[PDB]
Amino acid sequence: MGVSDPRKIVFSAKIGLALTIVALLIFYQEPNPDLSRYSVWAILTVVVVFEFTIGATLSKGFNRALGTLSAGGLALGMAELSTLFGDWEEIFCTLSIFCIGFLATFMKLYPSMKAYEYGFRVFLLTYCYILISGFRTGQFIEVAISRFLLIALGAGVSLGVNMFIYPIWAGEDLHNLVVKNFMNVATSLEGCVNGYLRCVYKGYRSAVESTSQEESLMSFAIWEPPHGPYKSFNYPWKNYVKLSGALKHCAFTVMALHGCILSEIQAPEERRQVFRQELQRVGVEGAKLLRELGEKVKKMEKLGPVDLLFEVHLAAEELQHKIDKKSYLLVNSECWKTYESASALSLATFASLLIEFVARLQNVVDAFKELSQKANFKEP
Amino acid sequence: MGVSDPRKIVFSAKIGLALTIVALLIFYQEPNPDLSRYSVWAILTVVVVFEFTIGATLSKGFNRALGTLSAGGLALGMAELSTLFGDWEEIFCTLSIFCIGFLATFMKLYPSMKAYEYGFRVFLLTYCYILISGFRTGQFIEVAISRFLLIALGAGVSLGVNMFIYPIWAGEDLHNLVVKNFMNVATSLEGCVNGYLRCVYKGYRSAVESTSQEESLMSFAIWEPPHGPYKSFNYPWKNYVKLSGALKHCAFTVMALHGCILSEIQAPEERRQVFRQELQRVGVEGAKLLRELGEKVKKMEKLGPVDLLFEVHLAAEELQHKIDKKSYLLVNSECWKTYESASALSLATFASLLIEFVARLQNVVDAFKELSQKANFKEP
Ligand SMILES: CCCCCCCCCCCCCCCCCC(=O)OC[C@H](COP(=O)(O)O)OC(=O)CCCCCCCCCCCCCCCCC
Ligand SMILES: CC(C)CCC[C@@H](C)[C@H]1CC[C@H]2[C@@H]3CC=C4C[C@@H](OC(=O)CCC(=O)O)CC[C@]4(C)[C@H]3CC[C@]12C
Ligand SMILES: CC(C)CCC[C@@H](C)[C@H]1CC[C@H]2[C@@H]3CC=C4C[C@@H](OC(=O)CCC(=O)O)CC[C@]4(C)[C@H]3CC[C@]12C
Ligand SMILES: CC(C)CCC[C@@H](C)[C@H]1CC[C@H]2[C@@H]3CC=C4C[C@@H](OC(=O)CCC(=O)O)CC[C@]4(C)[C@H]3CC[C@]12C
Ligand SMILES: CC(C)CCC[C@@H](C)[C@H]1CC[C@H]2[C@@H]3CC=C4C[C@@H](OC(=O)CCC(=O)O)CC[C@]4(C)[C@H]3CC[C@]12C
Ligand SMILES: CC(C)CCC[C@@H](C)[C@H]1CC[C@H]2[C@@H]3CC=C4C[C@@H](OC(=O)CCC(=O)O)CC[C@]4(C)[C@H]3CC[C@]12C
Ligand SMILES: CC(C)CCC[C@@H](C)[C@H]1CC[C@H]2[C@@H]3CC=C4C[C@@H](OC(=O)CCC(=O)O)CC[C@]4(C)[C@H]3CC[C@]12C
Repeated sequence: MGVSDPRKIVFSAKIGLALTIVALLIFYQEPNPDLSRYSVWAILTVVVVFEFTIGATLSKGFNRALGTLSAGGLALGMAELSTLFGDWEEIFCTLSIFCIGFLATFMKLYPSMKAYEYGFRVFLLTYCYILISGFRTGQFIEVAISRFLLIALGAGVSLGVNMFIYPIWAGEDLHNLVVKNFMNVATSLEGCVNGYLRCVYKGYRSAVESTSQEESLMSFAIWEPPHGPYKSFNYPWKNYVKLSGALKHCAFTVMALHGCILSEIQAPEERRQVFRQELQRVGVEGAKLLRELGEKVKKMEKLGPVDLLFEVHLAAEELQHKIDKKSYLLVNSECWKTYESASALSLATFASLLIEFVARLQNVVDAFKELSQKANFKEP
Repeated sequence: MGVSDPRKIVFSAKIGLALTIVALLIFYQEPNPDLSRYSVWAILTVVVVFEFTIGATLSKGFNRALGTLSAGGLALGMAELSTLFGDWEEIFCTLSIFCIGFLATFMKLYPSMKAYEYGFRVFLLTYCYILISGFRTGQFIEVAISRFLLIALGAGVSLGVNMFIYPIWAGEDLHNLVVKNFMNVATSLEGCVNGYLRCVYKGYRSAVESTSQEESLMSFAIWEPPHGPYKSFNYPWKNYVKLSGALKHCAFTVMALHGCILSEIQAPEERRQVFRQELQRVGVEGAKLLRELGEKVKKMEKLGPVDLLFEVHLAAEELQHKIDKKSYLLVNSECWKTYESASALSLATFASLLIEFVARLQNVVDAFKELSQKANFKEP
């Protein structure tokens, strides 16, 4: 609330500050009777132009400006091509409204068509207003010019109070998310083993749903200038996305491992207490490796001159040896109820899932090496 | 586009129709010079009051009306308690704007606080306008009354053109979604078995993400009157949600089964070709049962006087017998590389997952029976 995210306390304040500034400006002007009654547009612009991050603000401003200008020009021209049709100037002014409304509503229901929705809305609004009002090219331009000088003040105050007072970036957000994802999967892999051997959802149910957010953060960050520890005009951000994509593949195996614990068919504790010492070592080595990788990502450091996938591999090999030398406790070998014979293969399923998780750890290391190459990570 | 969802072609048209009607109305009035320049509010209301479904429209209208009235009253009173503070009437009018902006921004960043965001926005807008304009209780009420009679026309035309011209309901949407979810999981369970035995994502990746949509549809439907095949003042809709919740539990097992096919460690075809005939029967029986349940839900019919969980159970028992009489091909029993010994337990994992899926099918039947009881399904 007040400690989970300090940024939420600075953004709001910024907003308030902007509003105050606008008010002060309107108070500094002389007693103009037409500068005080059109002040609801500056307030609307001030509260509608703010965005959390710099890249999102920049993209929204660019798109909105282009769409507003295009729609305004086309809607001003299409209400002047309509006064020369002749005597068909009262069925056309009734068919056009219907067609424009239909097109505007149609363009909004399809997610694919989302960059051109705003322009269409602006065109619909402007065209309908000009026709129903009774205005003429000369009587509408004066109103536009009169009520656009209180829109540009709000737009430039909102744009001045965001890029120079505690700027908030998106690349840092992506970096923090990646770190928290390595740490969530490391914190869940231990809890699944402990939950199986004792007689774990927040880490595998946050990494798998964090693809759309990563894509949006990357899209926002591609609209930002060089700053701080990120010095370049083409900074590799898809190499950060690829690492999370690789980690999600392992998080799926952790998902299956947790789901094993929630089945109707379960094995007895006395049969699962034979592999406790073998499972614990893998469950600790995997988490250690994941935390080491997360920390290296956080500090922006290249991998050392020592192999990092040795201890987990040795632990997996030992587990495989123990399984091979104890397989008689998993299947019924005297026939070479069904529930009794099916409750013993759960251990085999769990061990196979753990081995699959261990084997899926090379792609993460490969992605990290590639990222460190393209981003110029400092030597250890 | 034009055939995937016919409703998308009727809604838009409705919108256009509403707009046309409004235009016609404004044209029917005499040449009023103040009834034509305030016509951008009726258009804004017309395009802002439309919703796809009836329940969503009703809920939004209720919430917006209450919040608008509350905020308008409080913002009219708080700009009249401010002219009696005395000589501290110019630092208070600067501190209040900042505080109000801070509070409005704070109330928006928290998803929990979402029913009271609109009222706060309205209060902020009204208070800031009254202060910066220079208005008095008597000079603002006249403007409000003048520009609210073109807002109520748009609101009642949008509300009249939606509830009586091709009404669209949400309960039908929930019903169709449930049916398509039973059919997606039935279409994926077959493709996972065929993909494993040959030498399947749309059905298990649509059911698991359809919980928020079901909750929203249920919330919207609780705001609708009796109609058609749904005749009651308290219609059980959470009993429809519970069935999908039960089916998702099995869809997770189908997820694991599909994920088995995408592992680095795979078994040889010659070893997996021994259980083909046993796996095919279960893969067909499960889909048949799921499709039977989906069809019964679609037609609103009670279950017959014959057990529906017999064939799948018999198939699972046969698979368990075959596994018990062929287990020597899964493990190395001569020690009572690691990859060779670990590539043979994949069959055991797949069979265990399939048996778990088969066992998780009683909860779905139980939920369907309960729903048919509370919803009064017709006898077969
Ligand atoms: C923001 C409204 C505050 C409360 C207003 C009191 C109720 C008045 C009744 C009349 C209805 C007018 C308010 C309806 C607003 C439309 C809702 C909406 O879709 O907006 C998105 C968005 C609301 O979406 P939401 O966040 O999901 O609630 O913002 C708005 O509410 C209105 C945004 C318009 C402000 C732009 C003004 C800047 C000057 C130049 C404008 C040129 C473009 C004009 C086209 C703007 C299209 C909106
Ligand atoms: C002609 C150029 C060289 C100088 C002037 C450019 C302006 C015409 C542009 C710059 C930023 C634009 C604004 C960018 C963002 C918005 C908010 C935008 O917000 C919405 O569209 C509603 C909310 C939403 O859609 O999310 C409404 C128009 C507006 C004020 C734009 C109006 C036109 C502005 C002032
Ligand atoms: C309705 C008929 C009779 C007249 C034509 C309707 C126009 C209002 C449409 C047609 C083309 C549209 C434009 C098509 C291309 C663009 C560029 C487009 O580029 C982007 O996508 C910006 C970057 C991004 O955000 O992805 C921004 C909006 C805009 C100007 C659109 C605004 C609305 C326009 C002018
Ligand atoms: C080449 C140019 C023409 C492109 C950019 C034009 C825009 C700046 C236009 C498009 C729509 C115009 C707006 C259209 C509708 C209105 C509302 C209109 O509202 C009223 O009805 C005033 C009277 C009242 O509300 O009582 C006042 C002007 C204004 C804000 C206009 C301001 C200028 C806008 C944003
Ligand atoms: C006093 C009672 C007995 C009769 C009059 C009630 C009206 C004051 C209510 C009924 C419906 C209300 C409208 C309901 C829906 C909207 C759309 C609403 O949309 C938005 O809030 C912007 C878009 C969004 O937030 O999604 C803006 C106010 C408005 C027009 C409301 C204005 C107040 C209205 C007309
Ligand atoms: C800022 C300070 C100095 C003055 C008080 C601010 C008000 C504008 C707040 C305080 C209580 C708020 C109200 C609290 C309770 C409700 C009922 C609330 O009920 C619902 O939740 C409707 C059903 C739903 O959609 O869930 C609808 C909005 C409203 C009137 C809120 C509108 C905004 C209010 C009046
Ligand atoms: C007990 C009552 C007072 C509760 C309901 C009051 C609402 C109907 C009020 C709240 C805010 C009011 C609006 C406040 C701001 C405006 C914009 C204002 O815009 C102008 O600045 C007109 C001149 C111009 O735009 O050039 C015109 C009146 C209007 C729509 C008001 C219409 C009536 C509203 C919606």
